[PDB]
Amino acid sequence: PQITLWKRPLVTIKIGGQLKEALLDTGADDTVIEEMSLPGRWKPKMIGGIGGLIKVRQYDQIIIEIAGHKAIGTVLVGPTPVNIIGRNLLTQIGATLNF
Amino acid sequence: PQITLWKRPLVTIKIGGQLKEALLDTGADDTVIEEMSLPGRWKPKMIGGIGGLIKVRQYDQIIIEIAGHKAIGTVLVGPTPVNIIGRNLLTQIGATLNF
Repeated sequence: PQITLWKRPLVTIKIGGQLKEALLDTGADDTVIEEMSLPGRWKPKMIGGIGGLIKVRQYDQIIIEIAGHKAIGTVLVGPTPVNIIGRNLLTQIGATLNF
Repeated sequence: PQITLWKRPLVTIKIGGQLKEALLDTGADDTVIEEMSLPGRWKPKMIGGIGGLIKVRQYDQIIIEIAGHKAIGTVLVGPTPVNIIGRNLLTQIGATLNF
């Protein structure tokens, strides 16, 4: 699609067979999704969050659909207030900033 | 321009007659720029930062050039580690996310 920025650029994603709302964030290097049911192995990581650090599970090679576009990449799963799609996955769907 | 996201989307901005590097961030509502010389009146605000809150000066009706495109809007000036161009100014230069 072509998304203007008058409102937050929120889209529907599909991950672990579940639909969620997520923010397309060009200022984020990585993707962080709220706690959820996923199968498979993961590695513990900590990242910055509101209030301080948060504990996440790093899942590699996750299939995610972002506004109907399928992508493979790493997803950090933990207690974030906003689902964030960062550049690691925006690059996989060919997303560009245009002006 | 059309900016891909393999690297951070850093561009040159011009503000208060000074060139700076800034991150184009669709996940940011507002624009935050490092401490600098500016003329004019301002209002004190606090926002979230790395480590905790930070103190900023809110300047309204600031002219800023973003990769050669001129925009008018509000800028928060304070001790940020990264200059961030948020949606308040991305909308003014007609920026879209495209995929």
